[PDB]
Amino acid sequence: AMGEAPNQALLRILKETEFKKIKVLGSGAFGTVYKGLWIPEGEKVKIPVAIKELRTSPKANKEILDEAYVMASVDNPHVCRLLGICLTSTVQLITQLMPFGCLLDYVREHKDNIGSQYLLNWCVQIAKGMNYLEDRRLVHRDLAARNVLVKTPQHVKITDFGLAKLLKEYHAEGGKVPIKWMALESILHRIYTHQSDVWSYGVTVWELMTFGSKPYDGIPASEISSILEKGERLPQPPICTIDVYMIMVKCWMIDADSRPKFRELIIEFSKMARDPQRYLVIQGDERMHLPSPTRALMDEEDMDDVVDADEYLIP
Ligand SMILES: */C(=C\C(=O)N1CCC[C@]1(C)C#Cc1cnccc1[C@H]1NC2=C(C(=O)NCC2)[C@@H]1Nc1cccc(Cl)c1OC)CN(C)C
Ligand SMILES: [Cl-]
Ligand SMILES: [Cl-]
Repeated sequence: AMGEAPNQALLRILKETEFKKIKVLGSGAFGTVYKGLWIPEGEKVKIPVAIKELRTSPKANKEILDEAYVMASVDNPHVCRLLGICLTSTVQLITQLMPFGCLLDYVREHKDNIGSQYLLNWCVQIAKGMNYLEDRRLVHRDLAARNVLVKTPQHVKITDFGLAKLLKEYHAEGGKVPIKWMALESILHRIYTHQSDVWSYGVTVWELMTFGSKPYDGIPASEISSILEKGERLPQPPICTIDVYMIMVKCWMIDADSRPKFRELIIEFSKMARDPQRYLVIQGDERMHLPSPTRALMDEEDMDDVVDADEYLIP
């Protein structure tokens, strides 16, 4: 009779003249991502930003604006926030720059310097961001270590709302979908719920614990549903104690309602984060230390007025 409550999120249209120092950061199936500085006019601030483009066409602009709709409607420290959009021939999305990139690249590049505390804290933070999306009735549908960004080694956020839907279940209609992160009911019946996102969370945690191994490496996507139906799962990572591996296996149960809830994953990983060497066995753990605020990436002329997007709020 009333469906859902009104979505009073604000969508900010940002002037192209407010952006300086645009440089390409990287490209892929997600499109092209640039870095830059957003200098809102009449305000003495310089905000480091990332700008995404689907690498002009009508269908591309509709898809980027659905992602803008979802991201403008989310406000959580562990979820990427849309700062606004820029209306060039192709619509661009503006968000906070995450200078350490994605967690998939990060764990591969720094695998010898990552301790148990960081890994278990990232699990807590990803579960917090996903629990927030569940409170907002959003099913992400593309949770993976490539879609978790690193603001600092101590603070990660979930990104890429290209497949996200506002749901008891959601039913997809074709398109390319990442099979190796999907729950079995999603591969077979296109059923997507917060509990199918829990399965993707399990795979994401396995990616972190294996320092960026490819799930089911060398196995074609077409053979994954058969492997899962036979009861096969991703193997126990060498650093994982049975306590951590059991949590991953619970995420991959056939019965979606038997899987943990994101709020329970926050609790379990938070208890483990209090004594991280009891739960992850890493050769040379806790001597290693990754960077923290307490910004070389910035040019000297910008340093004084630089403000991170997390400290730039608007009424
Ligand atoms: C991931 C690597 C990775 O993402 N990299 C490494 C090279 C630079 C690039 C492409 C980046 C970035 C970046 C930086 N700051 C903030 C956001 C992003 C950004 N990266 C990705 C995003 C995404 O949506 N999909 C996946 C890659 C992402 N998001 C952005 C960017 C701009 C605006 C918006 Cl609103 C936003 O989020 C929607 C490793 N993978 C290649 C495996
Ligand atoms: Cl993929
Ligand atoms: Cl890869």
